[PDB]
Amino acid sequence: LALRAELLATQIREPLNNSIGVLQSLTSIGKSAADKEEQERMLRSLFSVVGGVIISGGLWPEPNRYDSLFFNKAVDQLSSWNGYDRESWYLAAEREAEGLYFWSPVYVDPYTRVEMITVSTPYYRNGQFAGVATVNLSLESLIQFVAATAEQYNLGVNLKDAFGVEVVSHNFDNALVSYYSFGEFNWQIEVVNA
Repeated sequence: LALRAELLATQIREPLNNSIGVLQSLTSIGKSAADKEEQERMLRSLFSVVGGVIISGGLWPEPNRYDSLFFNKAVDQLSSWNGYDRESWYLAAEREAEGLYFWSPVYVDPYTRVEMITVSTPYYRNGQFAGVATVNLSLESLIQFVAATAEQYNLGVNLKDAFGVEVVSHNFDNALVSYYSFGEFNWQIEVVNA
């Protein structure tokens, strides 16, 4: 249960760290001093990754009016938002040190209509704040992945955000439990044998 929970956290940190990887690619594109055209070309490619936990995401430059490059995977570039400058995820990252990542709570996107978590980071150009990159992670994609991984280790699992919020619950009585906090983000798993 101990080592088995450690190997589960390892296998669950893969899509999360790869969410950071994509987000770092978004930041580089925002810092690239690129015209909107080429940017659309590259952002469609980056999201063209097959499957995964990411459902949508894009770039959100400082207003002044609005020029957000948002994309969703159903890939179709979205139109609305153009404001996003007053959105929780936007503000948490506005004019923050480049390289910091902010995980939002679980919420329902009004536009795309998906239960998700929004990780946000700022990108800079010429030592000036330029915008915010975001990556939206589908809760259903994260749930099926964690459920299939734990069940393959013959375990029940309860993963929680740093918010201590029940993100997923799978097969979780006199029983032993293992609490494993992992990652720069303060997520934890509660694991039993199933």
